[PDB]
Amino acid sequence: NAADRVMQSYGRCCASTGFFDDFYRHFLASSPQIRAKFATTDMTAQKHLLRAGIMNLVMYARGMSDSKLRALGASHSRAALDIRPELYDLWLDALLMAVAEHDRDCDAETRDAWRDVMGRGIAVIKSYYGS
Ligand code: HEM
Repeated sequence: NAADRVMQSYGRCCASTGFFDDFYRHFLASSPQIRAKFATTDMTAQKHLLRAGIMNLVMYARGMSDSKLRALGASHSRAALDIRPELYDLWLDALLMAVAEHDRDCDAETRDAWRDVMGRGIAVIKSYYGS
């Protein structure tokens, strides 16, 4: 199951120091738009939020209610944080790089499972941007 593959990988990632540090380093480096959005964010706190957020995307992919993803859609929409849909591709690229760096068993199957599993929830979030 793709969600199972992602859960196994994410366990190894969270067990590896520097995973979330590296994610944000890659994500911030990817565009000045990302740096501008996070310029007055407590990045230590944000890493905890992201850890839980990725868990929410996995729970959705395992069959939980779209309620939490709808809420993320609202919070990241144009009317709130205002996160343009194009920025999620940069988020996913940064995640995949961090996974490759921190999951010792990462292979093509792992990477495709991450893209598939995260992509489902990302689609929901993006769909609310202009709502
Ligand atoms: C699927 C991908 C994403 C997940 C799982 C995620 C998760 C979260 C969570 C849980 C929060 C805190 C609660 C909330 O507002 O919902 C948050 C806040 C925030 N997110 Fe995201 N997010 C994602 C994508 C993005 C992207 C692509 C950006 C682009 C820059 C972004 C920018 C922000 C900003 C600027 C905040 C507020 C930071 C602050 O000022 O303290 N997020 N995100």
